[PDB]
Amino acid sequence: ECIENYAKVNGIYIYYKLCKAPEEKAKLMTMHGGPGMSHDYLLSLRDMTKEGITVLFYDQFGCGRSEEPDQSKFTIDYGVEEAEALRSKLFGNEKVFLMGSSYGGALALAYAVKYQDHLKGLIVSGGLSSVPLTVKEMNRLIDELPAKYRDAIKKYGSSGSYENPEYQEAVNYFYHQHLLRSEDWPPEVLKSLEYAERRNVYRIMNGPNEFTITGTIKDWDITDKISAIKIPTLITVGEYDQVTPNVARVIHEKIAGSELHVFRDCSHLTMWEDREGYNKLLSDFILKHL
Ligand code: PRO
Ligand code: PRO
Repeated sequence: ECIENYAKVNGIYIYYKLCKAPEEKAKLMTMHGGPGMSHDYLLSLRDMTKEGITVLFYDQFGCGRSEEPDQSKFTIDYGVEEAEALRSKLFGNEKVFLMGSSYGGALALAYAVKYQDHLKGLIVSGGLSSVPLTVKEMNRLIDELPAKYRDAIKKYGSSGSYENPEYQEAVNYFYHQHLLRSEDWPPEVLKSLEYAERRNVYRIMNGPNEFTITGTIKDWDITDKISAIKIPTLITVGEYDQVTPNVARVIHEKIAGSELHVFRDCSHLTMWEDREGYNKLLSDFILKHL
């Protein structure tokens, strides 16, 4: 049982769950993917507390339990100013370890470029610095899928017929291959997905699905700026992650001293596929740069 509460940031209420660590050695701020999902599917990281690591979970604007601002503010740039404000409001000047998953990773990167002075380390899992690149890679993944699912994605996708059952099949197949490779997904994940579909952030900023980025982040690309990051950076990417290792490499190539860890048999939600290993490597990294 962690403490849950509402924080008023930039004129709106943001829900956050703080799981303090007994003999806390450091704090970890987390950023969920999407955009438009929730912190829920990241709960697995809570195990970090037993390692003396406090973990801050929170639903970004318009996500999960938080309220949406003006649509004109559905941007990554705003998401950054939201993270800082929360950081500043919840912890003050105390520096912290920022972690970002998927979109949260791209968001985390944008944050570091501006407020790395408030960070001690950066952990990017399945993240990205360029949306277009992430898109071209996924396309390769699609063409690598069974003909039926590949032609169903191109056929029904070019028409916006995402409701199509066949299209749906191709989507879930893709997910059970590059999003999460396991029989039954944990409730935590299903809720984040449930949230993305309930709120309006995922529909506007991201688009129809994971491999269909028609949202307002279509052209985003700060690969040319992530180079200014100097803090201890840890990058992870599933072997079959929807955001391919090539996307993780481009990042790891711009951040000197960064580490790249490709988890075998894992995909996107590596924190669930390999909970132990994931939580381990992340805590090891942190406990190395206090
Ligand atoms: O977490 C997400 O939704 C981003 C955008 C699609 C690929 N990964
Ligand atoms: O139906 C889909 O594929 C989208 C993907 C995120 C959750 N719902």
